[PDB]
Order: sequence, then structure tokens, then C-alpha cells
Amino acid sequence: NPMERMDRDTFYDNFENEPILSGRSYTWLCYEVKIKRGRSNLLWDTGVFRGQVYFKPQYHAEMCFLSWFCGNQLPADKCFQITWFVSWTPCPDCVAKLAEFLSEHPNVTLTISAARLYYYSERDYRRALCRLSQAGARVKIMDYEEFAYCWENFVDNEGQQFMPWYKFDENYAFLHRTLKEILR
Ligand SMILES: [Zn+2]
Repeated sequence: NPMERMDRDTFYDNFENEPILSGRSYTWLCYEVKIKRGRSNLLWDTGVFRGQVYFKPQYHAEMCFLSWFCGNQLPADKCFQITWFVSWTPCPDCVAKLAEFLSEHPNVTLTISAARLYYYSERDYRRALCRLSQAGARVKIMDYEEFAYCWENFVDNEGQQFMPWYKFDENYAFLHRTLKEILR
């Protein structure tokens, strides 16, 4: 149901960290599921989901992931560390489902590293990601090391190197400052 990797064209088209970006109607979600216990850190599952940014939340990458995880990684007692590399942050409805999921599964931790911020409404801007962070999720902007890590593991790079966008650095700086404001 998830793929192993996306092709290079897809990665470049969807993970460019322009704060204002039109036409990227999908969310791509790269995940690593690890069994984590202090210094032990076992890679357990990896893959890629694609979903819609809009339409009903059943079509969203985050619910694609959650439905797969509950059906295929649970039931289990392990301590899971879930890492996402996402092209957009989650919509407010998926924030609510993810926050509820985390509150009911204290053995799961989630980190979301995003290429871009979802365009939140006035009401959701200082609420949605704040609620998710308060439920214990770590929400951050994807930095260069994470883009390179994604190129290596979630892209059919076929030997090529990751070539970052010319505005990468100032885009990152603007996004990091905006998220800091969103989270207090
Ligand atoms: Zn959603």
C-alpha cells in the first residue's frame, strides 16, 4: 500500500521548500518506523505514502499512514519512534486525529519534518500545530541534512546527487521563523 521510493522528478517537484507554492495538490509522506529504547535504535519499516492536501481527510497522506500503521504495525507493545518527512504539514483535522492517537498510545512518539507549512486559516494558524506539539509530537522544518537523507533513502536517485534549490537557505530561514511563531 505504501511505496518504497519515489522517482527523482517527483521528489524535486514536491519537496521544494518555497513558502508560497501553487499546484502541489498532493502531500508526499516519507516515513521511518523505528523500535527505540535509549541507545538501541532499530530501523523497522520505511516507505512512502502519497495523499491529497485537500478533499476529505480519508484521502490524506497522514490518514493513509495511520490506517496502515494500525493495521500492520499494531497491535504491538514496542516503543515506536515514527519519523515523517512530509512535503506539507498536516491539516487541522489530521492534527486532531494524530493528537488523539498519540494520547492513546504513549509507547509511540512522532517527529514530523516538513518541507513547507500547510496554509492554515486564521483560526488554525496558532492552534493546529501547537495542539499537535502539545500532544508530544516534534514538529520541525526539514533542514539540508534531512533533504539529503531523503534523497538517499526515499528517492530512486540512481547514483545522482541531491542538488538543492538556489533559495534553499533563505526559504528554510523564513519557514523556521514562521513555525517558531506558530508553536510560541
Ligand atoms: Zn488532513
